[PDB]
Amino acid sequence: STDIQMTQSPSSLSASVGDRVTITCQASQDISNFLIWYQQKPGKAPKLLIYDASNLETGVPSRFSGSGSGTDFTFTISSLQPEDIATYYCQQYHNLPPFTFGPGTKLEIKR
Amino acid sequence: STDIQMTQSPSSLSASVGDRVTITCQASQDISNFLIWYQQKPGKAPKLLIYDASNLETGVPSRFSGSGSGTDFTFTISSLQPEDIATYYCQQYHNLPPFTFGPGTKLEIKR
Ligand SMILES: [Zn+2]
Ligand SMILES: [Zn+2]
Ligand SMILES: [Zn+2]
Ligand SMILES: [Zn+2]
Ligand SMILES: [Zn+2]
Ligand SMILES: [Zn+2]
Repeated sequence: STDIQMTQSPSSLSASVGDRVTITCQASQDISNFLIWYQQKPGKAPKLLIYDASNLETGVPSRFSGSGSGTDFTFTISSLQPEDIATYYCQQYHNLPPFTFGPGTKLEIKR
Repeated sequence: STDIQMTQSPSSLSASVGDRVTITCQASQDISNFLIWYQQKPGKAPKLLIYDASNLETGVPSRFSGSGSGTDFTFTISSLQPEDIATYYCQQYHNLPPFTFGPGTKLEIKR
């Protein structure tokens, strides 16, 4: 398919350390499991956490996970840590460029 | 290949309006022409400018161009404009995830 739109919700949220947080990402058309999740902090490139929708990238903490296939996807942090403050993006790569990005979800955590 | 490292230079730069600006990207292994260039504005998702190394995305200003194939790539702004302030990333997609990002080039204008 072409002209695929990616959406994310919430656009921003605040939580507390130890909380379980789940954010969502939707593709306007089916993209199977070709969905990546990034974590981006200030002054750094997006960091790969999840690929193929649910595959945890090597080295990434196990408190991160993803699920979904088709159009609806989720990303979960099982127990928040202060360093998890970041913007989280989803990206589809079902076929060819563009590998459309979601608008991102900005997570804050109380200190 | 696997475990491909992407590098970028400069990591940041300041230039003047009208300047011709060239930034570079390297792949630790042969990625052919599977190389994308993004422009990321503060708080926003990365915007596609160039794909397949040298193909200018529809709507993207002509002052942007990309070249290179294999392991070295260049992104050029023929005439720097005030609206070009952003961080620029390259991304490889030669085969499977990770679609490795370069660490980015932060561009600012000296006015
Ligand atoms: Zn398609
Ligand atoms: Zn791997
Ligand atoms: Zn390979
Ligand atoms: Zn090859
Ligand atoms: Zn080659
Ligand atoms: Zn080289």
